[PDB]
Amino acid sequence: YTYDTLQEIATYLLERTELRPKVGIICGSGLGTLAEQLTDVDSFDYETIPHFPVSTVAGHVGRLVFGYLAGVPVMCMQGRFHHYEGYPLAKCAMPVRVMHLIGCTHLIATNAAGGANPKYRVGDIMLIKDHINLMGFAGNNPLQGPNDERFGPRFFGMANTYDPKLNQQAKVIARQIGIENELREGVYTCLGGPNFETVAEVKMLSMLGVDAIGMSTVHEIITARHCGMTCFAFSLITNMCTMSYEEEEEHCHDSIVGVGKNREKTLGEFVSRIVKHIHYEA
Amino acid sequence: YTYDTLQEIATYLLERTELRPKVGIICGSGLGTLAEQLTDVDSFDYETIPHFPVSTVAGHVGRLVFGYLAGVPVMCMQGRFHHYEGYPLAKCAMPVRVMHLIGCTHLIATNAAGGANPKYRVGDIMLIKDHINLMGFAGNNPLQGPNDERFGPRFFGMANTYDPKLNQQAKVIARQIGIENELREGVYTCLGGPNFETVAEVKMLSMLGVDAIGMSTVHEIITARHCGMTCFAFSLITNMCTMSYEEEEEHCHDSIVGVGKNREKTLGEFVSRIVKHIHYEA
Amino acid sequence: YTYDTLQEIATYLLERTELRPKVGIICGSGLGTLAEQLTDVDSFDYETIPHFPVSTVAGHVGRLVFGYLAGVPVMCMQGRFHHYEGYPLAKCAMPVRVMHLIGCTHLIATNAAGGANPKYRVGDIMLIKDHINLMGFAGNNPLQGPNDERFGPRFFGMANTYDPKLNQQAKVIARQIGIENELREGVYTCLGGPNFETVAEVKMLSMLGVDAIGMSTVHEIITARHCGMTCFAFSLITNMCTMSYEEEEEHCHDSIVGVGKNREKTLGEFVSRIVKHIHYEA
Ligand SMILES: O=c1[nH]cnc2c(C[N@@H+]3C[C@H](CO)[C@@H](O)C3)c[nH]c12
Ligand SMILES: O=c1[nH]cnc2c(C[N@@H+]3C[C@H](CO)[C@@H](O)C3)c[nH]c12
Ligand SMILES: O=c1[nH]cnc2c(C[N@@H+]3C[C@H](CO)[C@@H](O)C3)c[nH]c12
Repeated sequence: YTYDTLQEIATYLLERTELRPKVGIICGSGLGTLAEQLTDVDSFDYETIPHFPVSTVAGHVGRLVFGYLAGVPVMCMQGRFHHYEGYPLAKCAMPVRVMHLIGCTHLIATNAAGGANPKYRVGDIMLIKDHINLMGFAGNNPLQGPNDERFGPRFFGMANTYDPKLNQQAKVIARQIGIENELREGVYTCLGGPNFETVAEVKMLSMLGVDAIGMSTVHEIITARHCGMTCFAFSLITNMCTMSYEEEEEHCHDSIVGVGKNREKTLGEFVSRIVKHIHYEA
Repeated sequence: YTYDTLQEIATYLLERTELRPKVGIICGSGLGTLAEQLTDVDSFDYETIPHFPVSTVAGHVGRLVFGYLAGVPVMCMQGRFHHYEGYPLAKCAMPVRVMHLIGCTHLIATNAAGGANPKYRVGDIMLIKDHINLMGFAGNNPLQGPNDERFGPRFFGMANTYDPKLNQQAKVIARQIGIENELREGVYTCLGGPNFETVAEVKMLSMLGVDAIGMSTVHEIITARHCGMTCFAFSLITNMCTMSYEEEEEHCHDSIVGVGKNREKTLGEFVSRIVKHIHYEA
Repeated sequence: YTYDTLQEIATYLLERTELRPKVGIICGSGLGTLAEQLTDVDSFDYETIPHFPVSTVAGHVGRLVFGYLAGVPVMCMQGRFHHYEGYPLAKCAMPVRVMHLIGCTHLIATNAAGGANPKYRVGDIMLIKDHINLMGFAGNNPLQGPNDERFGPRFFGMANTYDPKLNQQAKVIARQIGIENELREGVYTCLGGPNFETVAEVKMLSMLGVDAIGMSTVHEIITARHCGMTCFAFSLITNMCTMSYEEEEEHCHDSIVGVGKNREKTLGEFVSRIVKHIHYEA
């Protein structure tokens, strides 16, 4: 994906919707119903958009929806792309660069995750304060290759990547809507997958300071920071990681999506208030 | 590798052998003599099987041996494929899909490993109870890409991957044949190699909970679990990891292969009786 | 990059300089002025060398300089190649195989790094005593693929990779030139980049025993060891890693390169005394 190609995707969309969102939202496993709450919608199935990858995972509808979320224009990825589907991280992160070119100044990244922190409960929302990019340590980063200064600088720091003020405002909101007890804040990691983690892997990740284990988001976030966007992200805790050889393990994708589906009203209200906050501060 | 190509390999072999084994065995460095103890054998050089990779590593003979191991039909990879040879993990693990299509319900994977646990000794057999897939964390996984459901599900859990009942029976067997003082049980990891680990690496890997350090196996067993195969695995400790800047280090592939070669009797007997337990249990 | 191609490159240079150096030097970020202290130079822009990558990083000049360092013939990479540029590790490390083919017995690898050890100070030189190759754990190694025995063995051990005796002489030189308090010794790791590390990543890397965090060197050293070369390496600490969500982060490539430029006299004297030691001892 060159700059020119990405700008063709952006123009393609800007000619076909009048909406000019300042916020992009990526909906993960069981979070796709965020997109169903928008009004005055212009919708584009991924398989119809030039150069666009398709979502092959169940519960990822595969649709870019422009609409109003409680009156605020947003761009919504209803469905994400994952490295385990065979997509390089630059390709999974490509919509973030499209968002940036469309004029989004903010990225809200959303995902399902397993709770490696044993104090978490299924159904909790964990604010991502930080991440550990293991893929990146190994050389697998979406920014590898020639750098285009029209997007951003060759090198950049990660301080405040997960915006501290939006994280603090999300705590204020959680308490307004009565979900503070189901609200966490901690560290996310993105692993290859598609298999889930062994007991030894979960022990190692957790001792290194990981609270939530998923398979996305980090490379999306790094692409967003590269081009100057403000990021906010959260994990819905859809299952607890297996902590012992003694525990019965029942990890199931359908149940994992189910967790989010059953919380669609609360998630929608939560994201809706975050977006409201971003809009009024601007 | 498509399901159709793999089925073609399976059909090619099944047309050239009368044997219908329920157990695939993979022999690692110094374990190649397991194949030599089979009776009434149909043997296939890797060079001659369609689409098959070749063993380039010393002590890896490079042939697929169907035969009887104490009267039980087995198929045996005499020599394996390593990622450091330049094969993608899916290519290294492809024989597991062939075993499955042939009708193997069980995979026994064997390997050489450096002992990172300083309680171990050269010549110990360490039952693999669990692994840590650092390659998979970084996105290097044999299941990356489109998922064929004729093999297995998109996602799956890792609990009980190294079958607990078979590890238990291996402890029983170790007692029967006098080797309980050379029998450990612990956590394996598969590194890229082909260089051996530095002192700082070994310390980091111990602290994360690794007992045995190798360069194979993990993706073979991930491929088997995806197929729904039951897995049993062990490492022969062929050398102790260097643990200080003061220890003299003498890691040598020829010596490493020799550790297994000098234990062929015991290894054959140990593996033969696990296979026997599997046969009797169906 | 085959042996024959590498010999093409070696022969190309050997035809165009009469210098026969025994020591190769790679200059990293802020260390390029080392090449400027050479006398009687034959200089080659990377652009003009057959099959050579080019340096795209600010402050990496991109010239191979054959010259005298205080009377000792050296071969000096003024600027290097990084994986985040899009170069595979074997391509970043390729100039090390050329140095060997030319007759270099020693590699001096220098880099800039972030101080993860909080007792380090900006401007310190950390001798590399060891490294943790996280790229290699995942399978990203310059030696992956067929092995040519004309360079070295399939497998080899890492003990004393960073030469203990040269590290000892460095400590003696440090006191001779008045920089003993600014001399450290510890463990280096090579991350993919190009972004710098999160707070959570720096914490995890410290915990695992890393003192200095960089993006180069490790694969150059592994290639050198493969060839049988003696290796000496150090990091100039150009910035402290961010260790808290409360500190102000000002990671800047221009400043980083500036730390070395501001120390060119010292760096040159230090390196010049090491080469003088290698030369006398031989
Ligand atoms: O326990 C886990 N480990 C890794 N990822 C997840 C996720 C996140 N998603 C959900 C989905 C498979 O259910 C895949 O895209 C990763 C939920 N739970 C876990
Ligand atoms: O100390 C070790 N580190 C990593 N792997 C091994 C192995 C396993 N095999 C042995 C073989 C090189 O001797 C290569 O295929 C990996 C034995 N000892 C060690
Ligand atoms: O804090 C750090 N983290 C990772 N690498 C470096 C380096 C080494 N170089 C410097 C350069 C970016 O300034 C890139 O080539 C990596 C200096 N400081 C840091």
